[PDB]
Amino acid sequence: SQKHLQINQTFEELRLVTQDTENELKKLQQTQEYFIIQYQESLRIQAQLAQLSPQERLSRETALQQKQVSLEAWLQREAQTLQQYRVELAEKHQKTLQLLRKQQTIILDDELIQWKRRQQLAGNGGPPEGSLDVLQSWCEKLAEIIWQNRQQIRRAEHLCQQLPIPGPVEEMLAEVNATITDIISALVTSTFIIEKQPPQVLKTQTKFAATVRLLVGGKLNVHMNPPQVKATIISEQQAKSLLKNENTRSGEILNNCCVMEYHQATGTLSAHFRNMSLKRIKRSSVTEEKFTILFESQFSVGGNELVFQVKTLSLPVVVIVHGSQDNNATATVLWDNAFAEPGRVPFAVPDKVLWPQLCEALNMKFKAEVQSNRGLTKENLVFLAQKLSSSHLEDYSGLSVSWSQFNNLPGRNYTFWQWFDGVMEVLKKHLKPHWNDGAILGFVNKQQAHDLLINKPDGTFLLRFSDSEIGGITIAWKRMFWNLMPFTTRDFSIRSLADRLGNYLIYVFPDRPKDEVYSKYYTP
Repeated sequence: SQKHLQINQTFEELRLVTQDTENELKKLQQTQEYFIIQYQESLRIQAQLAQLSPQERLSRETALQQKQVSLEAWLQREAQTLQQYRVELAEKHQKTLQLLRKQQTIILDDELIQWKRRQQLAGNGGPPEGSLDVLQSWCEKLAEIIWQNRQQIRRAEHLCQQLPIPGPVEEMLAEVNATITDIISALVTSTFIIEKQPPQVLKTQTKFAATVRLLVGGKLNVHMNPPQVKATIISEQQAKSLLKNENTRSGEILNNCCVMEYHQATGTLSAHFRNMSLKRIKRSSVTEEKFTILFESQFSVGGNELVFQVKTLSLPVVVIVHGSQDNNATATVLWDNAFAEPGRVPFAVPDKVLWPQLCEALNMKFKAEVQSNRGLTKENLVFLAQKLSSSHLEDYSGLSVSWSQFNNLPGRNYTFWQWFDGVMEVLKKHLKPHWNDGAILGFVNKQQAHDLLINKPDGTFLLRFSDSEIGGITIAWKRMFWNLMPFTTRDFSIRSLADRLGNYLIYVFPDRPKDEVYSKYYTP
C-alpha cells in the first residue's frame, strides 16, 4: 500500500534523525569535557602571587595579565560556540518531536481506528480484523524512537546543567521535555487494545474468553515486571461516567483476573482470559440494556519515575440470564456494531437508520451465520422490503427504518428480526448445504410460489420459509399447489429435510431431479 510505504519511510527517516541527534549529543559531551580540562589551565595560570623582586615582579605580572586576557578571549570564544551547538541541538530535538506528533497521530487516530472498526464489523461476520503483527511493529518502533529521544533530552539537560550557560536553553528544555511526556502518556494509554473480544450476548454462569494486548510493551521493559490486568463489568451509565473522569471505584461480578505473558519470538505482551465467568449481575427489556467489560492495569516504565494507570473498554455486551432470550438480544448488539458513530459516547446509537445500510448489515450477518457465499440477492432483498408494498428496490432506496419498527409485531406474534433470525437458525443447524446447493427458495411468498409451479410440469418442488411458524419451511407440489404444516426444527433433528423428501415429487426449481440434488444426503 502507498500509506504503508509512506509511514515506513517516515519511520526510517525519524530513526536517521534520532541517530544524528545522538551523534551530536556525544560530540557535545566530549567537547564539554575538553572545555573543562582546558579551563583548568586558566586557574593554573591565574596563580603563577610570588613576590620575588620589583623588576621581575612587574615584568612577570604584566606578562601574566597579557596571557590572561588572551585566555579570557579564547575561552568564552569557544564557550559561545558550544552554546550555539547546544541551541542547534535543541532545535533539532524540537523538529524531531513535531514530526513525532504528526506520525503518532497518523498511527493512532487513523489506523488503529480502522482496525477497531474492522473488529466491530467482524463482530457480525464481516471481514476479519487482521493480525496485530503490522501495528505491533509500528508501535514498537514508535516507542523505541520516543524513548531514545527522551533519553537524549534527559542526558543533554543534565550535561548542560552541570555547566549552566544560561542562554535560552532552560526554556526550550522545560519545553520540548514538556512534550515528550504528553507523547509517551498518549502512547501508553492508547496502545492497550483488546485483541480477541469477549463474546457479545453472553449468558450468566457460562465460560467465555477474551485476550488483551499491550502493543508497545515489547521494548519498554514493562515485560521485566509484567503487570497483571483485572477485568470488571459496568453498565452503559457507569461506562459513560467513567470517561468523564467521574471517580467511582459496579455492574456485576466476574471471577478472574490475570497477569500478562510474553511471546519471546513475536515480541508480544498479552493477557489471555480463558476461564472467565459471570456469576452475578445487578440489572436496573432485559435483552436491550448494554454492558461493557473494562480491563485495567497499572505499571511502570524505566525506573520508578514513570507510572501509568491504563484502562480499556470492550465492545458493548448484553447479559442474558435464561438461554431462551438469546436470539432477540443479538439484534441489539448487531445494531450497535452496525451503526456505532466514530466519536460517540459509549453505546450512543442513531434511533432511525437507512434501509440500504440495514440490508447491507443483514446480508453480512446472513452470509456469516449460514457460512456460505449465497447471501441475499436483489430479489430476496425486495421480498424482505415488501415484508416490512411495491415490488421495486428503488422504491425502498430512500426509506428510513426506526429501531421500534425493527424489533413491534408486523402481522402476527413475530417481530421481523425474530423471524429473520429464526430462518437463519433453522438453515444454520440443519440446512447449511441445502441452502448452499441452491435448493431453498428464500424469497418465495404465498401466490408468488403458486405462479411459479402452474406452467411447470408435475411433481416439482419449492422450499420456502413458512410464514406461520417462525423457524420452519413449506414445500410446493403439483392444478393447485399443495403446501404443508411447517417443518419445525425438531422435525429436522429426528429426520432431516434431505431424507424426509425420500417419492411422488421428483423435480425441484425447474428441471433438476430430486436425486441429483439430494442423492448425496440420504442415509446409506
